[PDB]
Amino acid sequence: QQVHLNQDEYKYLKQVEQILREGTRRDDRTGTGTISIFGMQSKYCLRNGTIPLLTTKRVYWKGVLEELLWFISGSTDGKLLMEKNVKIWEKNGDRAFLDNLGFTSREEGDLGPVYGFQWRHFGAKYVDCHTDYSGQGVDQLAEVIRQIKEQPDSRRIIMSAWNPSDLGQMVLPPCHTMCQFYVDNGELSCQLYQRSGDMGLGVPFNLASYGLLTHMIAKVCGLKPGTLVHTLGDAHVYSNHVDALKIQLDREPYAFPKIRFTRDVASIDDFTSDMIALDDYKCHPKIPMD
Amino acid sequence: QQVHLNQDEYKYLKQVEQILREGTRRDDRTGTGTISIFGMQSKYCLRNGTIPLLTTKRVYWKGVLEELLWFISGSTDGKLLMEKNVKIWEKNGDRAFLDNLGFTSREEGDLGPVYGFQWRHFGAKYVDCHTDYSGQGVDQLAEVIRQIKEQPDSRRIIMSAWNPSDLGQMVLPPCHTMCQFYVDNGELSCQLYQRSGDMGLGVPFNLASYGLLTHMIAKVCGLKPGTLVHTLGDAHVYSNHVDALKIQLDREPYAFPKIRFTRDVASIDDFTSDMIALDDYKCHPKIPMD
Ligand SMILES: O=c1ccn([C@H]2C[C@H](O)[C@@H](COP(=O)(O)O)O2)c(=O)[nH]1
Ligand SMILES: O=c1ccn([C@H]2C[C@H](O)[C@@H](COP(=O)(O)O)O2)c(=O)[nH]1
Repeated sequence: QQVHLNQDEYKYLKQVEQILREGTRRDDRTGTGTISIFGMQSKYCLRNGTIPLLTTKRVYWKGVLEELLWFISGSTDGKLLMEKNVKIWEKNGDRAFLDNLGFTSREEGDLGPVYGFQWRHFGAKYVDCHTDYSGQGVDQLAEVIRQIKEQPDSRRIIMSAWNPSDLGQMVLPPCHTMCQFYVDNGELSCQLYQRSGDMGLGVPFNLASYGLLTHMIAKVCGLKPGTLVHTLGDAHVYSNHVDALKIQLDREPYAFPKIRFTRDVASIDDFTSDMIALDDYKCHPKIPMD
Repeated sequence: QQVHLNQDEYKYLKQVEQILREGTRRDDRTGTGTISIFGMQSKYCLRNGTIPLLTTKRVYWKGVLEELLWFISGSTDGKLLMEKNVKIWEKNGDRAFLDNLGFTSREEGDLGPVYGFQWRHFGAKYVDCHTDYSGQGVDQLAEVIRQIKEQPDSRRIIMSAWNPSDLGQMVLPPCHTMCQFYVDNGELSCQLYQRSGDMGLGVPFNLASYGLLTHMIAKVCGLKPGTLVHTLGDAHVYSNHVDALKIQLDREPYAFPKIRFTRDVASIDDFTSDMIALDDYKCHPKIPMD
């Protein structure tokens, strides 16, 4: 009999357990050991300000926060994010990595037609991360916002960052590939499709992003938040992290933190770091990954 | 719970049953009644030639067969399906329907940059349903096959029909939005994302086509079939059919039929109707009109 304070996070821990029990022992792109299950789905409750930030292992909240605003802005420049102290895109963006992919012409932090570009200018001809793109390409995020307001029962509210044409000039293919929105009884829900997922690091970071993104759009559209559906393709754990994930599994999860917005917004482009408060984020002791 | 000859189809009946018991009552695009659950996932074994053609309610197999071959060819002309007596796109590729969308310029069978165009020529400038697009756009299906053949551990094997640039010219926005492939120990698995699915008609149809597609790609790549993962956004059942479904839910599923290819194929473009054999498709009797 399993009664849990945070049922949703417990179900996540069960996902990790299930991967380790039933998962196939394949290899990585780098030749590293991986344990994988193909095709997984879990749901997280957002109903009263709740954001799915895992309490059994600390998630880089400030990384989630600054990156999402940096996504929404349509920005493809790595430096703007590093100004905010977030170094999550640093390795991919800087000189050495670019020259390895053959981007010798490219600037110091130019990431290519990555995420935010596609989100807000799909189909637009990309040149660099400084050229103004407004007016060019499809602004999906605007379209998604419009659909929610005018056609609440639409089964077509989709935002996709997967652009076959722009994959070549991309530094890193979209891991979070697309998402669909769903209005039910004044509540806004979101389903994320993530083609690849590390349960130790990547997945909990994407939960927090698309959880946050939902909350934001919910406010912009004057709706309450509903449910985050997290769907994975390759759900996996690294072979070296198995000891580390076993420590996480024995922990009883605390309640999720809550999102609070201090002011009001004109649109989705009106959000700033200082206005997204995170309340009561309690965590378990750190997990050594070395 | 209990043992079943066809554990896979039973689980589908359980999905329909879950939608009925837990699903929210909402309105359709044309003011009809649906009962809906947002975010659902199911798996279907394809090993040893098994194709998930449901047995508790006969699936229009010839439709599946002819439409998929038609997708692969890159074709987007509806008259080509009409010639094979498959009338599933008839109502959509129709003068009045096209004029209603403002496609007054259009030919009668011209459906726009729908599935087949995006699969073989993503990003190409669409003209009409008769032009030759060889060389233009990204050939995703070919890329997917190349990836499977030489990069079988890849987590980037995606083929998407969702093109925000082309949606406006589409007679209907893609329903099976995208799919991801996955190779494990010589076994090819596939995950399909459906943004909306009628459990009574569309879903069982989409199961068969992507089931079949996986079998084809496997043969082309010299691999064996694995699993089909079917992820749904708006999984729903129409209020009109609610009685017929309860009759279907009482039926014990028979064994899924087997797919048998009767000759070798040079590529994915080498598949003809006469060569795809379907063995032992035993169904339950028809249900009184839905
Ligand atoms: O948003 C992200 C970005 C990266 N990863 C991790 C998971 C995989 O280990 C790896 C993906 O690399 P590819 O398989 O896409 O090459 O990075 C995520 O889980 N989520
Ligand atoms: O491949 C398909 C095509 C159509 N539909 C059905 C299910 C929905 O009832 C409807 C789609 O509604 P819209 O997404 O067009 O609103 O068509 C499917 O399930 N699968």
